[PDB]
Amino acid sequence: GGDLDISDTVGVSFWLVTAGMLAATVFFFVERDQVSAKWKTSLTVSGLITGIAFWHYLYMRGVWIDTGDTPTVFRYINWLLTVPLQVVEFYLILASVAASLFKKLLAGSLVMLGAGFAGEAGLAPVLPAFIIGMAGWLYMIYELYMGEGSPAVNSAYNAMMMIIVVGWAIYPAGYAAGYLMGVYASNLNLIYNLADFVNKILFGLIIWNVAVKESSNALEH
Amino acid sequence: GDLDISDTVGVSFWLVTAGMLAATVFFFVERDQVSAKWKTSLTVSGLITGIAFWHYLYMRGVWIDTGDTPTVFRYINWLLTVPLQVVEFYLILAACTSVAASLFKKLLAGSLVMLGAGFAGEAGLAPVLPAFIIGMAGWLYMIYELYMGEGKAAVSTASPAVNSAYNAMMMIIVVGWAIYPAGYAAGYLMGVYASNLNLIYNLADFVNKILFGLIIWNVAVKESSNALEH
Amino acid sequence: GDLDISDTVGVSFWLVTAGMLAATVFFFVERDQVSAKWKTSLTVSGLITGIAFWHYLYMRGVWIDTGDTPTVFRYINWLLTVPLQVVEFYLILAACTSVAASLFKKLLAGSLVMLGAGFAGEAGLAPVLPAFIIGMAGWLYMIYELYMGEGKAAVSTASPAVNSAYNAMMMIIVVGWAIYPAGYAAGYLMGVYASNLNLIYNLADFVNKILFGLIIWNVAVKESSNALEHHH
Amino acid sequence: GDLDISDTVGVSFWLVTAGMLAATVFFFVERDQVSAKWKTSLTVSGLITGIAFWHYLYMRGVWIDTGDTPTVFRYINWLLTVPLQVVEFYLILAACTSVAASLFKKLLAGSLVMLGAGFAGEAGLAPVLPAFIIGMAGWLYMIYELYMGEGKTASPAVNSAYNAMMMIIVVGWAIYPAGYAAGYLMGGGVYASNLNLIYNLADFVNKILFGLIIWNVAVKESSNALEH
Amino acid sequence: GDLDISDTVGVSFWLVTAGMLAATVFFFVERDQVSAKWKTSLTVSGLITGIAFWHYLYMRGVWIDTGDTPTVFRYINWLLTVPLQVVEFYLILAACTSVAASLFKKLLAGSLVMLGAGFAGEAGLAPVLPAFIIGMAGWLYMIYELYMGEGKTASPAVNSAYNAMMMIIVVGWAIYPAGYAAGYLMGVYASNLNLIYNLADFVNKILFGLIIWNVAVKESSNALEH
Ligand SMILES: *C/C=C(C)/C=C/C=C(C)/C=C/C1=C(C)CCCC1(C)C
Ligand SMILES: *C/C=C(C)/C=C/C=C(C)/C=C/C1=C(C)CCCC1(C)C
Ligand SMILES: *C/C=C(C)/C=C/C=C(C)/C=C/C1=C(C)CCCC1(C)C
Ligand SMILES: *C/C=C(C)/C=C/C=C(C)/C=C/C1=C(C)CCCC1(C)C
Ligand SMILES: *C/C=C(C)/C=C/C=C(C)/C=C/C1=C(C)CCCC1(C)C
Repeated sequence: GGDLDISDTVGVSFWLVTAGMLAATVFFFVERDQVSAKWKTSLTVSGLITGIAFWHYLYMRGVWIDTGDTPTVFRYINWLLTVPLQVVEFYLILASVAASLFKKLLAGSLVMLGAGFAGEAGLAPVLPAFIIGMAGWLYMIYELYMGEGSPAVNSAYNAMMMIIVVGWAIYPAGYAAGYLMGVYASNLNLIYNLADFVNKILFGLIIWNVAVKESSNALEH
Repeated sequence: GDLDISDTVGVSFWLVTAGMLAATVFFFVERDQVSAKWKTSLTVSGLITGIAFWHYLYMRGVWIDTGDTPTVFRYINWLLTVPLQVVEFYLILAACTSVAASLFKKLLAGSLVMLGAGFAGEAGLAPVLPAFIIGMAGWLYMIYELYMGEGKAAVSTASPAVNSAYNAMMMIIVVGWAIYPAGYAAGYLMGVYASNLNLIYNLADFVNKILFGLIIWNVAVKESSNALEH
Repeated sequence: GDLDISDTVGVSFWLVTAGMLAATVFFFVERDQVSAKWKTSLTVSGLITGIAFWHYLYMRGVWIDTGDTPTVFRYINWLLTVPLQVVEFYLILAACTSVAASLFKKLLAGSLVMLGAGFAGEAGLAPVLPAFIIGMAGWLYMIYELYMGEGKAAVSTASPAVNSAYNAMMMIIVVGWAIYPAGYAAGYLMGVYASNLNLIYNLADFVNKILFGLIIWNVAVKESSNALEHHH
Repeated sequence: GDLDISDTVGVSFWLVTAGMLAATVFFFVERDQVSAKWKTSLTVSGLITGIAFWHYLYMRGVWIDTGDTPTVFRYINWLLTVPLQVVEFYLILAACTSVAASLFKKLLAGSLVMLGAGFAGEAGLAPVLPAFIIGMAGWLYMIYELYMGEGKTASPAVNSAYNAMMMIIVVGWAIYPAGYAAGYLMGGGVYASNLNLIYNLADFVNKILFGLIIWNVAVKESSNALEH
Repeated sequence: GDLDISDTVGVSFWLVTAGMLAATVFFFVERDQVSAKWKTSLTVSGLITGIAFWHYLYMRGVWIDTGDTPTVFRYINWLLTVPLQVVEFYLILAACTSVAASLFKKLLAGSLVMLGAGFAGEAGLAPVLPAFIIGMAGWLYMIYELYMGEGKTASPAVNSAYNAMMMIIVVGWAIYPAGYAAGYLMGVYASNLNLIYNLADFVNKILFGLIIWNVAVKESSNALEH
């Protein structure tokens, strides 16, 4: 019944990103009619990612406010549901040898989240778990750069390259800051929240920008 | 607060509820990536996943409040969605043989018996093994009538798309649907293993409601896009 | 807790609540499969199931919380929805005759006499038998106008597809609708059996509101399809 | 608990609430049945009816809960919807007269005097007779400006929509001051039942039915203009 | 109970909440009344009012359970909304200059200094006058960059939407500092503050969003004769 606790920096970013995702989810669904059939399914999936995110952010934030405990299970369940979706996006803008890419990328992301989970969950020591984490991460990055092998599809893929490399780096940076020093619960949750924001929203926005440029270029011809 | 990952059925319920909700949204929104011929399939898919969603919230509620198996919601959900899947089957069958309406009635009859028997088992309104067998009768009657009884009238190869669909519906009613009796056996024919029951029931709905849905959407999008040259 | 299987009236309420939800969605979405001629009819069918949904939620609430028959919720729900079905005749007949509004008025007055007499009986405002009779009178006056009165005049000047719609709709009011007075009869004219009464009413609501919508859906999807072919 | 049929007013709220819900969906969904000329006006018809729905839920809570007139919810709802109604009036004048801009401003001025007055009367901030009389003055001021003053047609739909407007702001709108008379100016305790039953009728007529008329006109012009 | 009318700001919150509910609906629904060209602009417009709506609902529970100014919910709304308003300024700006992305960043920094200052004052994190001066400075730095800095015209709809931006950020936004002045710089006057912030949200989100709607439907209708 009161105002937000400004002293609760973690409750505030939980709030902001909740909203971020809801705005996002709406933006992506409604803007579908400013891209052609070529791009529309991409946009749907962007919306599902941000929308599924939104519901768990609701649920995570309440867990903070009622207990101040880190919502690890809610956080990885969210990632378990959205990462594959982000990876389907890759397959989707390639549909070459794209179904093998999909299967490899998926298995490696499931490894990255299983490793990471086991650590935060106390099912494995914290540093080895991180390493297997990175293994599956870097294994994904490897198959994009080294593995395989229109101008719109290019600028679309390139941006995906960057986000998996540069963007995604915030998450293992978050895991590190929380568990790999001196648990640093606040720092973790801020970096994860910050990571979810950049990666689920900016990713969807890049697709959108490309889709709209292209849908517009094609509409004169 | 946090999900209790020790609650494996707990988690499974959460995952599938999300999948049904996401899939529901995906079937409805994507109606516009397919032609008039396919849109109603998308609607029915979305409806099937929609009803599942609301019943999955309820089913999780009971599992978590009490740790009992939500048999009634489970079977109520099936009662509502199985007929609609059978309708999806009829839609496909109407494209490729002039015997589709008769079949719809038989499938429906099969499906009601399958479910009524199964329910008797779990509700303890009849012994588990006879009930299973009777239910299996219903299931197989459907498979029979579809491929060896009246369904013995010709398929049509005319449309490669409708072939794809026809093949999917087969895979699902033969292979797909087989996951549910697996669940029942595992829960009731060993020596009640509540977890295994629900874990497998939950995987089956995922496969049979979402994955079936997606295969139809794929075929639908592919045929709709090809058509757009001609 | 799990739905109580042993409360079968409760389960029927759940089932129809869901059916109503589902059909509501189905009619609204499916409007993009019909031409401008039929779209509003599907908007109206959607509203019927939509109002029914909301009202089925309170009706169920009531039964499960107290065990009483939601008689006012029921009649109020029918009062809001019956006139929208009747509008449906006006909608599909408005272009091809001027008597559409005359008919409509007649059908409505029939429908209100029918509903009012039923309520009176079930609410204890009149004996159950006399109410049932005046109720039936109302119902039968609707069927008269539909078969051999103003409704017969108005449908002659009409296309095949509007004819297939009209007749299908009329037949649902002859045979489909009979489940309702049957339910009343089951409840109030025997040696009150609330269980049989809410069971049959539930069944009646399920069948009639969905099927009426599906008929209009079916004709329209067919006429609309045919119309895009014979103009291309 | 089943609805209480003896609560006439509480049944009245239930029904109208339900009508507003229905109507909001109707007007929004139906926009694809009208041409660009008419869509926004259907949108405004959904907003009025949508905003009325939410307030009717609240209005009925208050009645069921306390048995008292929900005056503030009533006038707040009217505060939000009446300018929207006056917006729909302006759009119609936009196609007709050549000075819709000024009329709108004047019509908006009347409506606010009207509601202000009405509210003072009911909230007990002013005697109920002068309150009524000032209220009436505002209303009549709007009517004057439409028929005799600054409001003094080359299309059949604009002709129907303009006339629809000219009729409703008199015969339709007249139900409200009637209901206020009924409630405060007959046996001066207050007659809450009559007051609320009559407003509930008036919101019904003026939000839903008048909305159905614009829909009807629009669905006709659009389909006719669809050839050629 | 009936809504409490003695509580003026109480019903001010009620009214504006509702305006945002309605305007959100207006702007999405009316997208089919404008061309691709304007569609995104309206989306950003409903987003602004949608977020606001959800925040006002919360703001109003706070005023009512406690009678306290909901400073946190308010500035949290602005943090979400203002950047979104600045992206609408960028789309308008891209159409009438080569320099629009450099402007988006300067205006966004401008706007965050504007908001953090104000918050610091209201939150009690910093004396109320020097935060006001710093906050003004972020605003005026935006106005500087637009008028007489790196902002120095195409079709008549682009010029309309341009001019609306140039007016709102001067006269429209001005209503916000006026409220803070009214509340913290006179002798905390919490009613006038909240009444004026409510009016400012109404003008700059609903009214300004409405101006853009207007430009877009006309231009969308004109261009349609070809
Ligand atoms: C929508 C969420 C996304 C795209 C999440 C991506 C998360 C990662 C790439 C996490 C990576 C991690 C490591 C590479 C090492 C340790 C465990 C992590 C999970 C946090
Ligand atoms: C959406 C739900 C669907 C398509 C469910 C299908 C369920 C079955 C095919 C269940 C079959 C069963 C048997 C064949 C044996 C006895 C009872 C069963 C229900 C588990
Ligand atoms: C959507 C609901 C509908 C169309 C309900 C229709 C109900 C009737 C036609 C009821 C008829 C009755 C009689 C003819 C006898 C008196 C009692 C009845 C009301 C249930
Ligand atoms: C959607 C509601 C509308 C368009 C309501 C209109 C209400 C009025 C025009 C009420 C008028 C009254 C007077 C003219 C006399 C004083 C009392 C009244 C306010 C109720
Ligand atoms: C949707 C909300 C908007 C556009 C809010 C804008 C708010 C401002 C421009 C506030 C400005 C202020 C100053 C310029 C001085 C410092 C204190 C203020 C923050 C309230």
